[PDB]
Amino acid sequence: SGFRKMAFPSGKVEGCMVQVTCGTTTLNGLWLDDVVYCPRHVICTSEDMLNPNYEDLLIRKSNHNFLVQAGNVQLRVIGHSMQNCVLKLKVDTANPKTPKYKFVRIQPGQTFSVLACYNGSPSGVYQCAMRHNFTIKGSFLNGSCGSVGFNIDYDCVSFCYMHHMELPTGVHAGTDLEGNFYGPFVDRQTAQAAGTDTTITVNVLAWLYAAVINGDRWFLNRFTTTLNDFNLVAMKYNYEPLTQDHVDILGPLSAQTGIAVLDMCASLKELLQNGMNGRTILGSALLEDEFTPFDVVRQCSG
Amino acid sequence: SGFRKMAFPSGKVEGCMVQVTCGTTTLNGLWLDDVVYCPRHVICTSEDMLNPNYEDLLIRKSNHNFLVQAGNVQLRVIGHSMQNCVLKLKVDTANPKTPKYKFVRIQPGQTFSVLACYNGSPSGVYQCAMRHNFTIKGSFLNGSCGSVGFNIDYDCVSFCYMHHMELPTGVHAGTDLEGNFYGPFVDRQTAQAAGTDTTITVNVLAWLYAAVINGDRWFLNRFTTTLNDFNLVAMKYNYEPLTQDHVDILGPLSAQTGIAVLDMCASLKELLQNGMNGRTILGSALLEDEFTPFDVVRQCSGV
Ligand SMILES: *C(=N)[C@H](C[C@@H]1CCNC1=O)NC(=O)[C@@H]1[C@@H]2[C@H](CN1C(=O)[C@@H](NC(=O)C(F)(F)F)C(C)(C)C)C2(C)C
Ligand SMILES: *C(=N)[C@H](C[C@@H]1CCNC1=O)NC(=O)[C@@H]1[C@@H]2[C@H](CN1C(=O)[C@@H](NC(=O)C(F)(F)F)C(C)(C)C)C2(C)C
Repeated sequence: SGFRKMAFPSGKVEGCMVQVTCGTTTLNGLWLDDVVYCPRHVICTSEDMLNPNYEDLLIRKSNHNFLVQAGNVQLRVIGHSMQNCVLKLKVDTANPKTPKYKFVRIQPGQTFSVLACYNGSPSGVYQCAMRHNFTIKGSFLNGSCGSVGFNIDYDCVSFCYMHHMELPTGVHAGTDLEGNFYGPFVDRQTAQAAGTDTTITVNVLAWLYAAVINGDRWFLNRFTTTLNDFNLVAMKYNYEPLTQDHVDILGPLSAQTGIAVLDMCASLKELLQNGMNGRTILGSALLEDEFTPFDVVRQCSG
Repeated sequence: SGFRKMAFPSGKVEGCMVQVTCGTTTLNGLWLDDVVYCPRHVICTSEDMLNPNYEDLLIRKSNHNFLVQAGNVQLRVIGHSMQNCVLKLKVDTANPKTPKYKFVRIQPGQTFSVLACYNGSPSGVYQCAMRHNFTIKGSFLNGSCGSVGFNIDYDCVSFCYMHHMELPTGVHAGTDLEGNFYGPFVDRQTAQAAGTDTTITVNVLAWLYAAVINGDRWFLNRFTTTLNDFNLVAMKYNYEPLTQDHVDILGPLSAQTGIAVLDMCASLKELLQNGMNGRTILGSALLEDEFTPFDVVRQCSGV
């Protein structure tokens, strides 16, 4: 038993991390097959980042302007192209440690593991949930750009995030591996607003099932609710509306515990209106929305 | 910026995880050079675990009774020995992925990453802190025994923990890599009590420094207390007494923020005496003692 925020084993991703330097700017790159993917602001000087014209900046660069280092060995760049906010550097050597992979675009509420890197070297691994406003609460310092987010399904690494920036609220923003930002953000050093966040309801419910599986039951009772009436309470407390699709996704956890989804919704509705009154659920004094139903099934059944 | 509970990259350890089967019991082993380390209770049937005589149970096992698998490759067992609560199986092949390593015994308050494994396959990584009563709050299911805890210092993997059991309270217990349990626990299926816990004061202070480094300053106040006065408060709220050695270990964080340890102790004194009043620090509604000063320094620099 026990319930802990857990990251995927990072080994397969560690074998893909490289260092990319363009002039005075160094960041991380992801080496898959003969291509190194990295944030395009590697071509910027400090002043360029205030209002960069990336197409003009890239025209000024040639293959020899990109220093790519895999450990202590230099990889020769033989081609370069910009795709959205990502740079693709064709190298003359295919990564012998390339795992089976795919590039995916994730949705709000979904989680992924981040392998935080500096100078092409891995420093730590932690889990992130993509917020309703397309930001993540990570841990990223200077030089962390190009660090990636991923999920692993047995032997296949699904890359979903690449780190680009930190917003004025301390939250983090980035792109998918095709260079498209999650959210309304741009890679320019200018003040940018993230939308209002909303709590990921299906995830809070998933965590309440993880708590039940671990021995917590005080929030449980014979009360129930319609989907419509729970959604009125959800709007008041800034929670996402629960849909039949979300109820369906919670089915496996509901079957495992014998507690119907709308029965757990009645419990959640009560926790928001009445509060916890001095107690902790799974070591937390707050309701947590950073775990998906799949993250819960991963630790509470298999 | 941003402060997060973080595990070490696990690649080096993933390359050492194997599956160990003895009869109907399967768990994980750690393959270093030509030796596989695993919990000795792999030799037990479910009935044996209630009151095992490990010496007699092992005498009835031969090398052929142990099946060790690395991926889909059988590693032939050519020798077996028991050291405390660990079984050491000598195999016919040296692990070509053996990293540079040490076996260390950690103290309460110290942290490590656990690479949770099932059937010799790593499934997840998370950080654990060794509590004052020598237990950890982990996430371990059936077949997780043999999963290890470790710290990485650049290229060297310091293995400090091997998982063995879960206590009636839901907390977890295990041994160092020499098979000596942390705490008063024995590897027998019998109710065992963990000590009363005490909060790790120096870790709470390190986490308050992490909070200030990340813009969380509401709890900072204009007062500076003394070590003696802080210790009067700590003994009332079940916190460890702060020592000069602990103040010394906090030096780098105190220097990086320009906030003296006794200025931060006055913030902690006020948080304990007045409570957090429903307010949060680094997203938490509770004071956290799961981070060492080294974890805060390592993370806030980007080692
Ligand atoms: C990439 N290595 C860094 C990662 C940043 C550094 C501090 N924390 C992080 O996560 N990315 C940047 O420095 C990007 C980069 C220029 C500016 N920048 C920012 O993240 C800045 N933020 C913004 O300007 C904002 F708010 F719009 F997101 C900074 C003020 C430095 C935090 C570019 C090209 C966006
Ligand atoms: C090894 N794979 C498991 C890991 C356990 C399974 C559930 N969560 C865990 O951490 N270890 C065991 O099954 C050990 C093993 C016999 C019994 N045991 C326990 O963890 C039991 N606990 C105890 O008897 C206690 F309280 F003393 F710790 C159990 C009731 C199954 C949780 C031996 C040899 C200790």
